[PDB]
Amino acid sequence: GSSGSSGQKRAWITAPVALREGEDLSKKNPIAKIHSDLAEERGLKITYKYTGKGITEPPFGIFVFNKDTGELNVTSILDREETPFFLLTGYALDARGNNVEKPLELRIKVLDINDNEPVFTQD
Repeated sequence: GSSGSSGQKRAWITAPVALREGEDLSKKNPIAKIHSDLAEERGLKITYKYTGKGITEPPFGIFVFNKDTGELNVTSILDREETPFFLLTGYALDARGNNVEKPLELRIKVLDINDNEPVFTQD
């Protein structure tokens, strides 16, 4: 929908992923993807992991990620009833496996079927 049109700066910045439950979200994907620039700059294979509801905690079989491609795709239909919210964290470990750059607080909210979110601006 909107990555980041207006902000303070373009660096290690993330946006609140907003998806509507119901159908299979097998289109928007990838819906998220984080990585260190030093990777493409230098040419190292950075590792990415995700911890939270859907991966480390049930209901299992919700979110899947791979360090080979470095992407996040949903393999299950979201639901406000079962999971009203989804908390996940992104880690950028180096070839060695150390936390060189603090992780990210990726938050994924679940909008109802009739998502009627209000309209406003951020200054």
